[PDB]
Amino acid sequence: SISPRTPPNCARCRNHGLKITLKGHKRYCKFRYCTCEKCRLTADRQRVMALQ
Ligand SMILES: [Zn+2]
Ligand SMILES: [Zn+2]
Repeated sequence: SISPRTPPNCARCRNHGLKITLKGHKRYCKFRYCTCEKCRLTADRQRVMALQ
């Protein structure tokens, strides 16, 4: 693996106040597909389209 530094807990569900540890989760994230502006802002934090 080239990413041994995984993020703690799932961020999709913390947006609402969830903490599952993201261990074998994602599909288990009640927010796995949420769309609120805190779940989109999250996926946005990881993706990078412009640098400053
Ligand atoms: Zn989650
Ligand atoms: Zn959300």
